[PDB]
Amino acid sequence: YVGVEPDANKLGVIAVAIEDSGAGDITFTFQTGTSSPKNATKVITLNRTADGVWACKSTQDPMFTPKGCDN
Amino acid sequence: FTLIELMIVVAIIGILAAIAIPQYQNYVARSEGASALATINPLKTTVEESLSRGIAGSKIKIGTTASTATETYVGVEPDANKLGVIAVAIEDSGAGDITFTFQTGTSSPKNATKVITLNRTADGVWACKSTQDPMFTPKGCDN
Amino acid sequence: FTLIELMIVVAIIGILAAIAIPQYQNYVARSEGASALATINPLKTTVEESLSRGIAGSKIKIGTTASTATETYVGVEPDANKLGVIAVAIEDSGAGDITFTFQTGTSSPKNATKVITLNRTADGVWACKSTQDPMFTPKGCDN
Amino acid sequence: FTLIELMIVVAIIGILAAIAIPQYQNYVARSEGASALATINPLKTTVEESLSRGIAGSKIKIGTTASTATETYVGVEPDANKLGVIAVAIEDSGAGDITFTFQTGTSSPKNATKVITLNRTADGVWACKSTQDPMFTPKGCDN
Repeated sequence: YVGVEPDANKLGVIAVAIEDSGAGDITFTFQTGTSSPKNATKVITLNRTADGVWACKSTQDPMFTPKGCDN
Repeated sequence: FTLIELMIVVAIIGILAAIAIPQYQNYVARSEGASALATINPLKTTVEESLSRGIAGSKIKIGTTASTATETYVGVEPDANKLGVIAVAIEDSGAGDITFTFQTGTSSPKNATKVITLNRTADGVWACKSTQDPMFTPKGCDN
Repeated sequence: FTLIELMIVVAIIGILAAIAIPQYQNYVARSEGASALATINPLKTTVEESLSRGIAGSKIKIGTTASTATETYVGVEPDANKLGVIAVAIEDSGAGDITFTFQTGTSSPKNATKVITLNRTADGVWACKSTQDPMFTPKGCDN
Repeated sequence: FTLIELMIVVAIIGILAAIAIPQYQNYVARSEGASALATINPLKTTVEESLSRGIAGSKIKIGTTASTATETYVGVEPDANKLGVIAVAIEDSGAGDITFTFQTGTSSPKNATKVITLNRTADGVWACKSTQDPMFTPKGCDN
């Protein structure tokens, strides 16, 4: 267990879904009512392939997307 | 506290993130293969020596039980290496193989359920065969 | 300075907080276990070699004192690793164990007062036993 | 989050970097040379024994084919060691050499395309010659 609650960050919940093959993603979905309207219902995904390659994908606006995460 | 102070902090937080994380499961898989090969390699000496002294191939087992004049034990448990179990199956003719099968739950997903086989023919020729990926296969073992 | 400026700063301060901090003591405990095992693992070679050359088991001690033809010292202090002390107690028959006991005040609370034992039987069979938690126990050591 | 917190993190990141990495290819080259020499060293026993029993030098080959009363095989594949291939070329007069040529794609760049030769004269004198660098040349082999 990662040691934190899904709602530890009030901005949104965190979901960890890793398959048995090693492929999976870690998502942070901003929730309406606790996040700014621009970032509401946006997802930041840390996708991991079965080969162990980590990539960051974000559905936010390109201006608001943090560095190192593709949009 | 000023907004420029906090915006600089946010910018440095973003810069300190985005650090690219290279692949690392290949290193773990290669180390697991090397560890398995180094675990089952000395068992070749035990089998060959026992066959040289006349001990029957069916009497060469794996375990910590004290080896007698007629029975030989390799001196290690089958699960001594947590990566997988070790099986020794030598026939009376001298033909046999030593296998290291990685077990799910204690080995990396790439190497899970893979077998490294040290096949011995009846003529005394030793060969190493591995079912892992060619990149993860240790040197000296055919794939 | 405007109140909207300061309220935006307060909001960004709150947002920059609330960053979830995952568990980290497990990593420290696992690293401590690995370090202890790597510290006491080479001592197996010293004991086995000294027993092979005929040096009495009671003469195999731990310390930096120059080993003579009859006495053997592992070459490291008992407190060489600050995590805990190392004790070598080999009987004359060849049976003995090498223990690494973590000491309170220099080791993590999870691993404190835990012992990693490399037990050797009179028949020359080496086994690793650890009293730590099963999650923190290094591979190859039974719990 | 404060700017002093982040600047301390940046400073510790910089300090944790800058760790000098010493040379390591020399170790790999030396280990490769030692492994090659240990691979081709036992083949001296096979050639000498076969010549002593009267087997023709041209009949001493390398492979896992079952050796007959007239033909002798060393029992290993030419590519048994992934570092390079092994070639046995003994003349009928007894003169010959055993070569280990490192192959590009499986050996370190320093040792690539280098040959370790165990030359045998017609008088039965064994000598080791290596084309590697003098630092990487294993002991007992002239450069």
